[PDB]
Amino acid sequence: GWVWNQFFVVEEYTGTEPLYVGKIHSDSDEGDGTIKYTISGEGAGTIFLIDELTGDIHATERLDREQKTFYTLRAQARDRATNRLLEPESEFIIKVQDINDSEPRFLHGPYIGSVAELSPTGTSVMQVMASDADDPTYGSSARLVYSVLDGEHHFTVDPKTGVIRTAVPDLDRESQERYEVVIQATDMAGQLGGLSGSTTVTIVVTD
Amino acid sequence: GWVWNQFFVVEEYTGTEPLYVGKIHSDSDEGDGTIKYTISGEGAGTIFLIDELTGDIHATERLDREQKTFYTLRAQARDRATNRLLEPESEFIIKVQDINDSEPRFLHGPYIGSVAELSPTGTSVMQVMASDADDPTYGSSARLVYSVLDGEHHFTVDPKTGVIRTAVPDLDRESQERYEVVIQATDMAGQLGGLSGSTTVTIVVTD
Ligand SMILES: [Ca+2]
Ligand SMILES: [Ca+2]
Ligand SMILES: [Ca+2]
Ligand SMILES: [Ca+2]
Ligand SMILES: [Ca+2]
Ligand SMILES: [Ca+2]
Repeated sequence: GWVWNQFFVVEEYTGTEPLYVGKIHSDSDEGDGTIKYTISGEGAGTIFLIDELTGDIHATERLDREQKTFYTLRAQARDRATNRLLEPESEFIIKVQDINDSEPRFLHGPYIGSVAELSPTGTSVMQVMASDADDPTYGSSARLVYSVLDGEHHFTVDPKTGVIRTAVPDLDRESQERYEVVIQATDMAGQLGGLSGSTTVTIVVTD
Repeated sequence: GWVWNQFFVVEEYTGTEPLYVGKIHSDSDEGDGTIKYTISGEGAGTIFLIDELTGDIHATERLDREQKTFYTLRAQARDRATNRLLEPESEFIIKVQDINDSEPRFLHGPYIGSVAELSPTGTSVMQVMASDADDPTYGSSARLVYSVLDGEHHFTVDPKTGVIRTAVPDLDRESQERYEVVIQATDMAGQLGGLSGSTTVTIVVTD
């Protein structure tokens, strides 16, 4: 069947006034105040507070999807005069939504490789893989694009794979044996506003 | 029973990235892509757009609660190869939540009242009622507070009922027969950041 028992909440909420999660409600509620809505479970009475009359739920402190992706709660509908149930206690999930708040990070450094001297232009040297803690299944918050600096005219980098390639063929080891190239990974598919990380890759020329 | 088939969307959203409304989903979804989620009804395919792969719904334009408070839609789950649905098309509502973006306005103004000369201090003259197009059932966005301007020491106004009253007992008609008093209604229960409107009330001293 269709899945409806859910609420969505943005993570890392910036406002002062509590964030509105939603509203649990019973189709028996005629709108007179005889029903008492109460919640329980993860974050109940701490993170999420409910208005026992209206059913409105609010988040009182910010949420982090990289820490916890969903909260499982239960909802009860009491009679305000007798505190007895008018609806079965029902599980409902609060899904916290991803935002691009995780920068790309090169976690496997120091990155060092080697390539033979006088190699052809386009020779695969090594590969670097940055990581992004955001949600890859929703939006480009974790879709990365690798690049070099504009003032780097010895090597290039594939944009989406991050494999380093030589940009010049006349690399004689005697003139200069060691190069330090910086690589940049940017999320949001490289569009402006995308977060970025960087690493220093040392590449050394062999015979 | 519990009402769950709903999504909540804040009105007057100004940002660039489309707003996330929610996600329709079938527990029959094995997560392989053989499912085609589609939307119909109010705002379907124009205001609200859906991702057929995941089911995520987005709002493509700013919403206005004072224009429309909720949108009634239908959700379908088709098979990607046969276009025969595996769940009955289910109605679901997108309720747009209120923000304090409507100023108080005196719509039955500007009218006129009377008070007998030499009346005691605190004599009820008349009542003024401002209106607020925001949601009165949620927040103080429509809870108003009436007030006078600084340096108005002839009449007062109750902050909650808005009934004007004499502030002085020495109202001699011969000395001054007519007063133009300004009344101001402010929402958010008067707290800073509350919107305001005003009207000019002519009060006249009688015998
Ligand atoms: Ca986070
Ligand atoms: Ca990111
Ligand atoms: Ca994130
Ligand atoms: Ca509006
Ligand atoms: Ca208002
Ligand atoms: Ca409003």
